[PDB]
Amino acid sequence: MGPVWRKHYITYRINNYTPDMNREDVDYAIRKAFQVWSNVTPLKFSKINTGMADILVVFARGAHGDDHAFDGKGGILAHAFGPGSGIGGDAHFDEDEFWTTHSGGTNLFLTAVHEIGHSLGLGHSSDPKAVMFPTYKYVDINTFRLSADDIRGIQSLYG
Ligand SMILES: CCN1/C(=C/C/C=C\C=C2/N(CCCCC(=O)NCCCOCCOCCOCCCNC(=O)[C@H](CCC(=O)O)NC(=O)[C@H](CCC(=O)O)NC(=O)[C@H](Cc3cc(-c4ccc(-c5cccc(Cl)c5)cc4)no3)CP(=O)(O)c3ccc(Br)cc3)c3ccc4c(S(=O)(=O)O)cc(S(=O)(=O)O)cc4c3C2(C)C)C(C)(C)c2c1ccc1c(S(=O)(=O)O)cc(S(=O)(=O)O)cc21
Ligand SMILES: [Ca+2]
Ligand SMILES: [Ca+2]
Ligand SMILES: [Ca+2]
Ligand SMILES: [Zn+2]
Ligand SMILES: [Zn+2]
Repeated sequence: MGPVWRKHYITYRINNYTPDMNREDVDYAIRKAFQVWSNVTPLKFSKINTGMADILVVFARGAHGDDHAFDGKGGILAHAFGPGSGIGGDAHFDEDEFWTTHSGGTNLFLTAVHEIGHSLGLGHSSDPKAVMFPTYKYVDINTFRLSADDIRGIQSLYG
């Protein structure tokens, strides 16, 4: 196994909000993202408004404090760090993208599910149906199901 959280109670905090979407939409998209993984694991995710949280959600552009700079609109949409203290577990989203709640631009919910998967310690899949497939794909939020590979992967880490 790579790094895994050694606790089932995992907190998260949204450090800043993208101006592309309204604030509640970002809150909703992120909350549903964690719930996707919560549905198939013994993991419980709780939101923190102020203070220390395991998983920090950040919207930034270009070079932004870590050794992994973003590249403007297109290309890399986001990245996340594996489980661990400090920057570990944190998920950063490229602000040069246009985040949406739909098919247009880049869907935040889908990207968040993928990144949180990284935050939980998952690698990539070669299954085009898997959410941990390396490249983005849009699918209606309610024709959406976790692939068997995603579920097998995450259950091998927790439970
Ligand atoms: C309407 C519709 N429809 C339909 C539908 C259906 C649906 C569904 C189904 C299903 N499912 C679900 C899921 C899956 C599905 C599928 O498959 N789908 C497919 C689709 C396809 O489409 C096509 C098109 O495409 C497009 C795409 O585009 C996009 C692009 C982009 N990309 C890129 O490239 C980017 C950029 C962009 C710009 O430029 O801007 N980039 C990227 O991405 C990067 C890369 C770069 C490089 O590398 O260089 N990357 C990044 O960014 C990263 C981050 C991220 C990621 C992400 C993501 C990922 C992934 C994803 C996904 C995928 C897939 C899926 C999903 Cl859900 C998700 C997402 C996202 N984000 O972000 C970076 P990173 O990684 O972080 C990194 C960083 C740094 C470093 Br140093 C490292 C790293 C399903 C499922 C499942 C299943 C199964 S299982 O077992 O598996 O569970 C099974 C089955 S079976 O059958 O076999 O049993 C199944 C399944 C499933 C199904 C299939 C069911 C239909 C219904 C079909 C229809 C429709 C419509 C219509 C119709 C008709 S009509 O006539 O009307 O027309 C008809 C019909 S019939 O048939 O009835 O006839 C139908 C229909
Ligand atoms: Ca980019
Ligand atoms: Ca962290
Ligand atoms: Ca933006
Ligand atoms: Zn970053
Ligand atoms: Zn990935």
